[PDB]
Amino acid sequence: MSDDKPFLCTAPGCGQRFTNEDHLAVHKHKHEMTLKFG
Repeated sequence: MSDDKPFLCTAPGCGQRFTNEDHLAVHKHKHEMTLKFG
């Protein structure tokens, strides 16, 4: 699109990129909530 808006994840070393914020959400959620599954 005209404004693809590259969603750059704010994570150390990882900093992945996605097409939507949806994928960034789940991606960041697990990074931040490292306590998940524990």
